Amino acid sequence: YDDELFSDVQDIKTALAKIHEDNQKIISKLESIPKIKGEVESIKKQINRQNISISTLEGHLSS
Amino acid sequence: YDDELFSDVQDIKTALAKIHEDNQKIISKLESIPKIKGEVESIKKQINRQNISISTLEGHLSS
Amino acid sequence: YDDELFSDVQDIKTALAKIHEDNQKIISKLESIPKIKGEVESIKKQINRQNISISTLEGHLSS
Amino acid sequence: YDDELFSDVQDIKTALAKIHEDNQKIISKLESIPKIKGEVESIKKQINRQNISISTLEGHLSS
Ligand SMILES: [Ca+2]
Ligand SMILES: [Ca+2]
Ligand SMILES: [Ca+2]
Ligand SMILES: [Ca+2]
Repeated sequence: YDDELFSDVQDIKTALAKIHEDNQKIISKLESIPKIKGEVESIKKQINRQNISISTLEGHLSS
Repeated sequence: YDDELFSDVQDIKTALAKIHEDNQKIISKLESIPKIKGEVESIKKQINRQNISISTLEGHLSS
Repeated sequence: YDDELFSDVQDIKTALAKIHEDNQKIISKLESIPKIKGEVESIKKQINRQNISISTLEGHLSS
Repeated sequence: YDDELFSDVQDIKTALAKIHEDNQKIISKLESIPKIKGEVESIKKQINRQNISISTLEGHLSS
């Protein structure tokens, strides 16, 4: 096991450890994606109820 | 093929397998991004129709 | 250069190529993030204009 | 340290450097995810206030 190859293998291991670390940082930042999807689907639902309220107001005014 | 180099190569392979695994976890979490974009574009569309309804209500009231 | 080490180095290269490929797939899926941010900021703007229209309708009714 | 193994180790290092570079590009693209979550939660809040305004307009009209 040559010292230089040993040193380069340790460099490869260090690089791999940094990539793994960065992947978990990525997975953490992706934790709020299902929160956003949920909130967006809730907004859509609230807007639909609102469209109905405005349509009811349109009816009650046309009298 | 030195045992120690063999053992370190297996460590490199294990690290690579974990990164690959984490990439698929990342790709899975990114599956709901086109759902969010679609929903957001739908909200915008519903809001525009709503703005028109409120503008119509403004007209029908000013009579 | 031992055949077995040669074969394992080629395995390492194949694994690396798959990870690189998966990163570009990830970057592609992340292309619609600035579209979503933009649309969301537009919705907020449209909602504010709407809140004003409803407040104007409240005033015109209280007469 | 065989020249061919040396050359392949340098290829492994180059591949690792490209993946690391791509991870930071990924982390950068993920910077606007907490902006989107925040804006979406703000929209929801504005919509709720709006639903109340329309409900108040419904009351003031039914008189
Ligand atoms: Ca070196
Ligand atoms: Ca070891
Ligand atoms: Ca093998
Ligand atoms: Ca080569």
